[PDB]
This record gives sequence, C-alpha cells and structure tokens, in this order.
Amino acid sequence: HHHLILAPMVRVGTLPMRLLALDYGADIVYCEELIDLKMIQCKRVVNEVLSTVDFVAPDDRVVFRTCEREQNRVVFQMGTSDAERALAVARLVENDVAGIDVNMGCPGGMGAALLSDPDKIEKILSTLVKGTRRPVTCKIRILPSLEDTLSLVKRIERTGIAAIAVHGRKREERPQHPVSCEVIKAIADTLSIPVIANGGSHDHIQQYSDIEDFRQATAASSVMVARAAMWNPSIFLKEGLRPLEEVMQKYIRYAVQYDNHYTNTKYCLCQMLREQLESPQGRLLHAAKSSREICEAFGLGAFYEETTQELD
Ligand SMILES: Cc1cc2nc3c(=O)[nH]c(=O)nc-3n(C[C@H](O)[C@H](O)[C@H](O)COP(=O)(O)O)c2cc1C
Repeated sequence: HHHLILAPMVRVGTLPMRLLALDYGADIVYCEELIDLKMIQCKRVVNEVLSTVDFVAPDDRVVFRTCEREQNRVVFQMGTSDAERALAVARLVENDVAGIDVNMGCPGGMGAALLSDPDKIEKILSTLVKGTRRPVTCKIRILPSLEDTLSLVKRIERTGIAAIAVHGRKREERPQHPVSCEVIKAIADTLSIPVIANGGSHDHIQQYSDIEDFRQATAASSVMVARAAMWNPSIFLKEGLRPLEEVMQKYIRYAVQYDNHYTNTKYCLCQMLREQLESPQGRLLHAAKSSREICEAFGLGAFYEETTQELD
C-alpha cells in the first residue's frame, strides 16, 4: 500500500480542504505555505469552542488552525530564507503537526530562489533536522541542468531529511509544459530516502487509478496531488469520483464547523466549480458577503444556524 498525499496549496490547503482530503482517502495532508515572518509573530492558543489548536497573529488573525483528526497526518509547510527563523517556527508548531516541510519551489527570495543557494538550503534543513523530533521534508522544482539537479538532490539528502517532494518542472516552465517523469526517476533511483512524485494533474491524473500509474512512470514511493485535489478532493477515493454538488456540501459543512473565513471558503468553491461559476448557484456564491450567504447559496442555511447557535 502506497501513500496518497495532498500537496501544499496557498489558500486551498486550509483545515476544511485537509479534513475533506483525509475523508476521501489521503494518508498525509500538507497545509498551504505559511511565511516564517508571519508565523514568528504568533501565539499557540487552545480553542475549546472549536476544539482546535490556533496560531494567532497580533491582529487577532488565526494564521494556522489544526485539530485532533489530522494530528498524525498534517505536514506544516513553511516559507523561509533563514535557518534560525525556520527553527523558531518549527518549535512553535511541532507539538501539533506530524511533519515540517520547507518550500523550495515558489515563484522575498524563499521558494525556487533557495535552489540557487545550496549552502543556504543545507543550513536551513540541517538546523531543522537537528532541532526537531518531527520528520523534515522539502519540496523542490528541478534545475535547468540534470547534473546540477542530481548534485543538489544528493546534497539535500545529506542533511538528514525524511523525504523529498519533486515537482518535475523547472522554474519558469509553465503548467502548460509537460512534467519530467525521467528526471523524477533519476532522483528516486539515486536516493536512499523516499521521493514523492509531483506535477502530473491535468496531463496524467484525471482519476484515482492514474495515481498508481504516475508512481510507476516516475519510480517514486508516493505521489503528491495538488490541482486535481483542488478541482475535486474525491480524487483520493478508490471507488471513483463523487458528484461535485456532494463534495461542495461536505466542504461547506467543515468550513462552518471550523469557523473558516468566508473569503477562503468562497475561493476553494470557485476552484471546484470553475466553469459552473456562471450557473445561478455560482452567481450567488460570487455575490456572498458572509458564511451564512454561502450556506444560503447551497441549501445549508439551516445547518449554519444550528452550528452557529451550538458554537455560541
Ligand atoms: C492554487 C495553488 C497553490 C499552490 N501553492 C503552493 C504552496 O503553498 N506550496 C507549494 O509548495 N506549492 C504550491 N503549489 C504547487 C503545487 O503544490 C504543485 O507542486 C503543482 O501544482 C504541481 O502538482 P499538480 O500537477 O498535481 O498540480 C500551488 C499550486 C496551486 C495550483
């Protein structure tokens, strides 16, 4: 049995999508990238009302929210360009998450910008590996040189990281451009640690059975799914895809139970609906100025009132 992983995604990877991905059969769920500069301003707050652990910023904004359900399966992804600041964040969240990931693939010089400075990647990763009891991973995009990609990947493993997620595309290579299954394979063979294949959503993964095909084509230990999970989170379901109306109902119920900010809920729903945003329901969703108005657009107004009342 191989591992089905929810890839990190800014705005999409909040608590409601993570819980929904686990319900549909994901083994590991990554959260959206969170910048170290915001996280170092946060306090850990135990929320007895929602039964969540909250990481609250000085402006009273909840930056990260987790719960007992994802406790052993959530991977905290951070945006960092400083080893001490990275460890400060890991020490804040380590008791509430299952792993620590560092973005090395993004477009303040943190993501794919790090790929050019292997000395900085080496400093950041070793500091985290030595400083936390949690498995450290990272997520990279490939380099323009196959020699430099392979050189960097062996350098990354040497820091003592648990696994490496490989997005089989170079920085500047648009999603239009196909994924490099060959470059992921060359990496998976040369490494002793597990390699997580990533990058084949529209072109390779349209159904559950295609995930195994992509793991074979790349010779990786597991596959990480982003866009296909964003479009329909039931991509993890072995039995087949579920109707979107059904998935969206389950999405909103989680967003209300866990007091997700309505603009975030709205965003994730627009990503699922995409062409259906011109339907009367899509028009109503676009117009929604609150969580109550989102539930109204989806016949969940009764559910919202009963949850809001039971929460207050
Ligand atoms: C909306 C969106 C947000 C993303 N945010 C992040 C992020 O927070 N961290 C990250 O490492 N990659 C981010 N990615 C990239 C994905 O994790 C992934 O590497 C990429 O989409 C290729 O995988 P896929 O073909 O399965 O979509 C994002 C992708 C999308 C579509």
